[PDB]
Amino acid sequence: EFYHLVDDYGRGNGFFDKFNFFTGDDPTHGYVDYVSRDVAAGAGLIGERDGRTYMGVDFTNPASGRGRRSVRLESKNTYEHGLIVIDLAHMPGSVCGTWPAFWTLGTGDWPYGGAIDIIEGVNDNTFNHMVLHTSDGCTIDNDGFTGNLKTSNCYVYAPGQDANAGCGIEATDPNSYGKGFNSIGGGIYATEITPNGISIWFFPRGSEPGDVLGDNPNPANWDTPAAKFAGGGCDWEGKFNAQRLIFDVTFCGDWAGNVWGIGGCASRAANCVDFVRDNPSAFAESYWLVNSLRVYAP
Repeated sequence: EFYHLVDDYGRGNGFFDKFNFFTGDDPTHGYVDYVSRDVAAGAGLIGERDGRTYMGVDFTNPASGRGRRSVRLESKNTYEHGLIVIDLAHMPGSVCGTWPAFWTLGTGDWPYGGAIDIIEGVNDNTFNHMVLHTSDGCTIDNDGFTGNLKTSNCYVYAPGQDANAGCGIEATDPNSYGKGFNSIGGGIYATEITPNGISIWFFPRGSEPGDVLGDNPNPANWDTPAAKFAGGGCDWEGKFNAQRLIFDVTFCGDWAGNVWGIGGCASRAANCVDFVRDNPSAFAESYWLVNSLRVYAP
């Protein structure tokens, strides 16, 4: 009557089979070494934990080569419109030097297909950042959400663009990300993509609507979203094409590495790379633990 399931991603190997593992150099120039599925499994970076799907980074070995070992999974299936609901028992922590992201990326050359960052942050961030990335000609309005809008222009390369490289809204619940989020047993992030805009809701563990995990979720009746990206300043239908789901954790790089020295992690090491290379144990909390990932369509 409102939305129907188009994909339940399951768990474990069945879940992994639905993604391609990216092993190229990090597009955001981080100190990371994205490894293949076989290598990741051999290093304990992916697996199943009591029925939940685990995706993490190397928190054992001093790093070498391209950087600290991690994985970047990109879905084989793509969606032009729909509702993506992820129930997470855990997400990468608020760890200095890290830059985790659960997001979507359109087809074609970046940023022409658009991109939607659902869960994202850097270093010791407390609040989740929800950010879109588009080509020029896409700005957002100020209403319909509970978060704090930080940037209004989604064009990645706009004139005085923020380090978030897009139009971002910051959550106001400190349990929306990292440490706080893990401390409460996680929660659910629901993202709706329509021809008129994108909305993202965050439900801390136990507060989610009774229909968000079922077979007919209906966002029209949910409380105000944490972020809403809409308005006449953007062609929402044309700026985003078929999106693939992505899980990753990179380190340092364009955002985390560039703001390292001016933030709360500055005293940990002269620069981000030194820290990530020499302190493997610092990254134990940098993992995703999925209860369920389901995509729906109207």
